[PDB]
Amino acid sequence: PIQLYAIPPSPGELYISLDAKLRCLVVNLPSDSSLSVTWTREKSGNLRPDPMVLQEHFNGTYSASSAVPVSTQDWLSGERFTCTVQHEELPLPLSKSVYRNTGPTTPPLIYPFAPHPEELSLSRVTLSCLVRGFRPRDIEIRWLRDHRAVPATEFVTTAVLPEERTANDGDTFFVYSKMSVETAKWNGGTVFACMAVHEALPMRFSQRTLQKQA
Amino acid sequence: PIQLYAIPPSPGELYISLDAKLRCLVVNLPSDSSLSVTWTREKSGNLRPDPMVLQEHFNGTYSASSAVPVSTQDWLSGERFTCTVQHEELPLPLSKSVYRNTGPTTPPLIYPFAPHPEELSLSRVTLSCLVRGFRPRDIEIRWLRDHRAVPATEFVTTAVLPEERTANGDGDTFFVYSKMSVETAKWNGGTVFACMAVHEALPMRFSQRTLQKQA
Ligand SMILES: *[C@@H]1O[C@H](CO)[C@@H](O[C@@H]2O[C@H](CO)[C@@H](O[C@@H]3O[C@H](CO)[C@@H](O)[C@H](O)[C@@H]3O)[C@H](O)[C@H]2NC(C)=O)[C@H](O)[C@H]1NC(C)=O
Ligand SMILES: *[C@H]1O[C@H](CO)[C@@H](O[C@@H]2O[C@H](CO)[C@@H](O[C@@H]3O[C@H](CO)[C@@H](O)[C@H](O)[C@@H]3O)[C@H](O)[C@H]2NC(C)=O)[C@H](O)[C@H]1NC(C)=O
Repeated sequence: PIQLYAIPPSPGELYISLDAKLRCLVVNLPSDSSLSVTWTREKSGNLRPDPMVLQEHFNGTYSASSAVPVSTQDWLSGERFTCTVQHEELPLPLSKSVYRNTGPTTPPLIYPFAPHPEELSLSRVTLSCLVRGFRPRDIEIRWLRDHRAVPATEFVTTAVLPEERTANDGDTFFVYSKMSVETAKWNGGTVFACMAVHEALPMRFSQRTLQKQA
Repeated sequence: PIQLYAIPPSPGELYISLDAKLRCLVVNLPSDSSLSVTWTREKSGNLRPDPMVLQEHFNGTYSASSAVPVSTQDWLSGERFTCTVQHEELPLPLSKSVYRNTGPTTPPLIYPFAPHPEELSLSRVTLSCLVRGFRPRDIEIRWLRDHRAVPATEFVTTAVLPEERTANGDGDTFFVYSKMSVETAKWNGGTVFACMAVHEALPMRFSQRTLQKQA
């Protein structure tokens, strides 16, 4: 029942910090008996994977994870990266590939919402952002407050879903993100921003500002 | 890998249509050979399961589902219900339990959003609803248009999540977001829409907010 997954980097690590890693996860290993996880890149050059990590599980199994740095330029070029697992119980090696989307691509539309008027009596108000119409589904949302990054613990973003069949090359997707802010700060004119990070955007990210209107 | 899932009744079934059912889903069945799905409860009383339903799939496997009517009162009571599956490939019976969360409750707050002004030049606009601040996490969202029900295929609601710690919210409060794309002409023409939340903590177990284009 050995399963192998090749996990793509997050849009944030690819397009904001440019320090992305590919990750390979192997599950349901009966042991590390002749276990090996190896990476291959399609083009000339080398890869330098991090040390592989073995975890024990309560269900009596083992999992192995291996991460490898990938440059954003290499990712964007369309290069394919392949992880392969060998094991005593594996008659044939298992491989999975990961690479930048080659299917249809469509940039996200970003719609910021100010607090509902009925929230303004409360000590905190909700700023939110609908991001929709995009392909592929991989997207990251970040927030800024007075031009500085907001910690992830201070907002929440919904898991990406296909849009309803009426909303519009296949499904498009959407996410919604919201951030509770102090009412005094909102009323004070602080500028906030919701940022989408997505491969189909001109510069790979775009932001829309929110600020109280006079 | 035969798997078993126990599925609670929805708030709509519990409070609106009053036809709640517990459901059991078995996946990856190689066959119906010696298949049996049985239910048990905690209090004295005979459960009356619906007949089992089987489906053959393209991936070669079979799935089975079993539904059992449950009264809203019995569900709200916190009684635990268990579905058990036996099959020739199972050395021992497989079981899962389902029951209501009986912790503290808090009613949702519903905030409807008209289309962003930038959407009005498109052929469709998005109506949406943020529903937040509630406990427990079980909730159902429905939409109406001119007092008529909108089919579930015409809108999407996000999977419920805990709110961020600053929200702030007992323990965690939860939120969902629901949106419905409508023809811009229907919005501009003055149709009255409504987003409705069904939740156990509301006085009448539901509440709604209307959305209509303003002058
Ligand atoms: C035994 O117990 C472990 C407990 O974790 C199970 O491993 C989990 O297996 C699932 C898939 O079967 C993994 O989900 C995967 O998540 C990645 C993203 O992280 C996603 O890309 C894949 O689609 C996949 O769904 C999960 O990560 C993994 N948990 C960990 C941390 O290793 C295992 O399945 C159990 N085996 C049995 C049958 O008892
Ligand atoms: C072969 O195809 C069938 C049908 O697509 C697959 O059956 C499905 O299996 C998944 C889980 O692996 C089920 O998802 C479950 O959905 C319930 C809905 O309440 C959810 O609560 C659970 O958390 C779970 O994720 C899915 O319902 C089930 N059947 C259907 C109708 O899709 C099956 O997995 C495939 N088998 C293999 C091994 O290829």
